[PDB]
Amino acid sequence: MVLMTKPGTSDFVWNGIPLSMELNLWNIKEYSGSVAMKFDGEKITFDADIQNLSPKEPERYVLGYPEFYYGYKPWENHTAEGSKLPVPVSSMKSFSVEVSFDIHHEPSLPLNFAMETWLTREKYQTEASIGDVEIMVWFYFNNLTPGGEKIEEFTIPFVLNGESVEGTWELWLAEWGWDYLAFRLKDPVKKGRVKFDVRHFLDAAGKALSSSARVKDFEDLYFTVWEIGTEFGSPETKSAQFGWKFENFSIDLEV
Ligand SMILES: OC[C@H]1O[C@@H](O[C@H]2[C@H](O)[C@@H](O)[C@H](O[C@H]3[C@H](O)[C@@H](O)[C@H](O[C@H]4[C@H](O)[C@@H](O)[C@H](O)O[C@@H]4CO)O[C@@H]3CO)O[C@@H]2CO)[C@H](O)[C@@H](O)[C@@H]1O
Repeated sequence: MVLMTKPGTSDFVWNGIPLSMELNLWNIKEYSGSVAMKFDGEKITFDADIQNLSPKEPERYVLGYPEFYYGYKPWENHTAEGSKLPVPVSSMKSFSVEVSFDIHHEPSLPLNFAMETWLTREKYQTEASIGDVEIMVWFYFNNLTPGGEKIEEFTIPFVLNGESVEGTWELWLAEWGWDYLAFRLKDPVKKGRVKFDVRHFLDAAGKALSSSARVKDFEDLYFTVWEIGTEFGSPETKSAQFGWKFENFSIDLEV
């Protein structure tokens, strides 16, 4: 049983898979109230009821990203032992990720249910910079838009509640200190079960970045991690009540 009630990181093992969970309030300067993240062997849950919020940097827009992840998160220079990542993008034949989720939140709160990876030039960087790429996949959003601008749409299949469907995904792109790409599902899902192959998003990102002057040799980058969580808040958010539950998690990485 893992229980955290303040920002921090703990490793755990779920269905035989080594993982890290981070009660991540990375852009919050100060807060009052409670946060609690728990793994009990069957599910990971997160709940927050916080007030007196202010951002460390309003230019980054969101306030936090409570999440769990598989692999090496560059910003925290951390990976649980036993992960198959990082591996070069070119060595990934397929990477299926499956998870059930139930997300709740007060109506006005900016929030998403987003998964992501960081593709870096070296295997164990401690930050992303020019030449690196952040790729997100958003299954749900409320009062929150990705960064950058919407440039394209892609039709990418996934299995929703056990049924294969064709999702329509908008691709937003931004050139900041690193390249940011976010694929946002046009029909957001707040609760359900999803299974998909991360390779389809890598393939679409490689194409979208094929003419970039910043990103070179996309397939030689290292696919470092796979994070699953909920970003939340905006620079005007003063209090936040929300939570989530993740269950039935599995992955199949073919390298
Ligand atoms: O930086 C170190 C820190 O990173 C954390 O990971 C962050 C990424 O750094 C961050 O790029 C990403 O957040 C995006 C978010 O998806 C967008 O919704 C938001 O969009 C804004 C945009 O910025 C505005 O220009 C526009 O007008 O409005 C939209 C919203 O409507 O842009 C942000 C930029 O932050 O999210 C990742 C997770 O939060 C790591 O988790 C942490 O450990 C690191 O310390």
